Amino acid sequence: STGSATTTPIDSLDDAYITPVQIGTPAQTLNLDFDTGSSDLWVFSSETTASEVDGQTIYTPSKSTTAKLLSGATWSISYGDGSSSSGDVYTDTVSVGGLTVTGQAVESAKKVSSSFTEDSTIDGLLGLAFSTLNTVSPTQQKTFFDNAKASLDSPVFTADLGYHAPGTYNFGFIDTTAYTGSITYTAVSTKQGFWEWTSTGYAVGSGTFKSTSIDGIADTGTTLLYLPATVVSAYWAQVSGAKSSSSVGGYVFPCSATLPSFTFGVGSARIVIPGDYIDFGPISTGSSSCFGGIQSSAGIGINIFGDVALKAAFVVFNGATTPTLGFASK
Repeated sequence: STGSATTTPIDSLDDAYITPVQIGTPAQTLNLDFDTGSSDLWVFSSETTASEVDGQTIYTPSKSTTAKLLSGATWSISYGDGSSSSGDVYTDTVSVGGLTVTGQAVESAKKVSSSFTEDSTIDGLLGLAFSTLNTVSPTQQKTFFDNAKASLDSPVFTADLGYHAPGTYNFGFIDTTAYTGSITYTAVSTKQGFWEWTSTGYAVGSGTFKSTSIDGIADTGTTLLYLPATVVSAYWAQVSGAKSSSSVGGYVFPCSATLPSFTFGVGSARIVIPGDYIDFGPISTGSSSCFGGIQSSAGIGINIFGDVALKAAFVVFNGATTPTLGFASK
């Protein structure tokens, strides 16, 4: 089997992407944030504290003939940005782009943090990291991909995120029309539960390539590119007037600037992030100070190849017995 679904930016900055997901019988379609950095499929629901729901579409398990309470199971998650959610668990039928999993754990939120409430466009998350990170207790549950894997034509999914435009998540096949040149594959460590890999270096603009190992995670659920302070300083030093602002929470730059590109290495191959991808716009409405899309990972504890990086590539998440990651230009 295969599936193919379009993923759409939630706003003009590509702060996140939403993908429609069918849950239950009859189908209830919710727009979920596909997140290769976590492993829970959780939704706003009829159980979510009313004051914490503000415009989201909810899953109502009592209206699904295939929903079953997973008795005794609870979940609770906290994300790198400080947001969180928790609740109980149902199993139900879940379909993405024509690919159907029966008995998928659907984690129903009883509580969500303010960041989730305030984002009307995201109805929940669909985790695509390794199932070892799933938070359900006392019986850990599998991700949608892990459940689908054995049925797929090939045990893979791909992320093809757009810049200020829709893109695609495919399951079970590689669309050879969706990228240019060849796909370069690179080793993955699953030791921390992430799609963790080592980039071979970077360049800033038309500058020379610096060969250096950068361990990090491919994370569709993180907006920005978070790299070591040395790398980030080298990038922003090429932008007149750019500075790290403790008050704002990262590097800012004059909105009048033209940003250089940023290149990262995948083995001997190179992925080029155009400068415009690194512009996240005014820090506040009407400001001439703009927020940068490349930020320091210092104090995160891990480097994160988030959407800024991934949307410059066609990315293969290869879930074979020994997982790997593939990157192609597009």
